[PDB]
Amino acid sequence: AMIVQRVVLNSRPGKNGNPVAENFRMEEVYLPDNINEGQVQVRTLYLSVDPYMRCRMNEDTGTDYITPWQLSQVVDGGGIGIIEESKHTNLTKGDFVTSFYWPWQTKVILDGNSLEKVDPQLVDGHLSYFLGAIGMPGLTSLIGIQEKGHITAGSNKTMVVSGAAGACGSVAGQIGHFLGCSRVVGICGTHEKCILLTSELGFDAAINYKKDNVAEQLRESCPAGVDVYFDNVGGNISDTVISQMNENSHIILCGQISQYNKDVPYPPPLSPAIEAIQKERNITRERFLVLNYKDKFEPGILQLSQWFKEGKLKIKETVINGLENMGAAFQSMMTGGNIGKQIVCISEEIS
Ligand SMILES: NC(=O)c1ccc[n+]([C@@H]2O[C@H](COP(=O)([O-])OP(=O)(O)OC[C@H]3O[C@@H](n4cnc5c(N)ncnc54)[C@H](OP(=O)(O)O)[C@@H]3O)[C@@H](O)[C@H]2O)c1
Repeated sequence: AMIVQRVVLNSRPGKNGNPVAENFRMEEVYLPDNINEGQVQVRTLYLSVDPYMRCRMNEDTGTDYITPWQLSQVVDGGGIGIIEESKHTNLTKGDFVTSFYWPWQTKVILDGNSLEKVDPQLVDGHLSYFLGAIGMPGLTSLIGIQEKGHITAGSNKTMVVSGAAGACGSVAGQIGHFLGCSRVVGICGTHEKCILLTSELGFDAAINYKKDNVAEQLRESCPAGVDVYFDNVGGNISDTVISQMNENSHIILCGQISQYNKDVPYPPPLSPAIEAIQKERNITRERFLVLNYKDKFEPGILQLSQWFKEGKLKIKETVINGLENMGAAFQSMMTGGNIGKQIVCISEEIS
């Protein structure tokens, strides 16, 4: 019985509370010496932390698509690992695999049918990109823009992206330029993030919402108004952006992270004054859930991989090390510690 470390949900912060590292706890358990037919033993390499996990910390998540985590039970989420032993007829030792339901544990015995084999060449060997820009967040940005943005090459539209220096946002602003937007302006929470948006990611301008007059900066950077708003944050920032959105414009409602530590149903309605603007200007604001478009996942991943391999898509991530830091990593991402996709490195043992 090998000793492995795992992370379990130690306490719930409450639907109206703030998540902290201590809501999680790391403990040791013994691993089976026993691998059954159809099972594989995997060594975890990278785990993801993501904003949607904030609702899994609640007793009731709010929807049918995601189940709540249970107290004292191992937590799970997107992960990537290497097969160390296989008794599954279609997986081999050394294969790299992923699952959206990877337990937060150093080594695990899993049913082979619950795993997907990945192709390292799609990410030039950066397996953690499968949890990000060449994964669910990048797919969310691409499909969201393609389905809800209404952008065409040649229309010279202006796109504003909130949460611009995060996983979805950093990819969304780039895709905005790839697909036809002439101006892409990002709103984020730090000066350093602002610098990266314009120096490395091709944004035309960057606004720090903690230090800048957002409305004033939107008037300067979006001189022709806002035609597409890729929204990751909601709250006051979105109210400000919507106030400068043009006739027949579109809000790609990706997420509303500024509201995730509150019991308001998702997506939160707009205040009467802001909703009045939306109605008067015919601004579209529809829900967008990436799981409603799984038939576009394969072509999407290939397109994201191709843009990366062509040297056009810049992939940003922030890494924290060690399973003992999962809770800290989730708390850090929720409060802005990350540039690009937040990842936790569990191990680099691949040989
Ligand atoms: N629709 C879907 O299918 C789908 C799929 C995946 C993700 N999403 C959504 O997309 C958003 C981005 O997800 P992601 O994974 O890319 O995470 P992310 O942007 O990498 O990380 C979350 C970022 O949110 C910002 N933030 C946190 N609290 C905030 C607040 N009160 N106000 C303004 N900004 C705040 C922080 O950056 P700053 O320093 O800039 O504050 C932080 O780094 C989330 O709303 C998520 O729920 C939707």
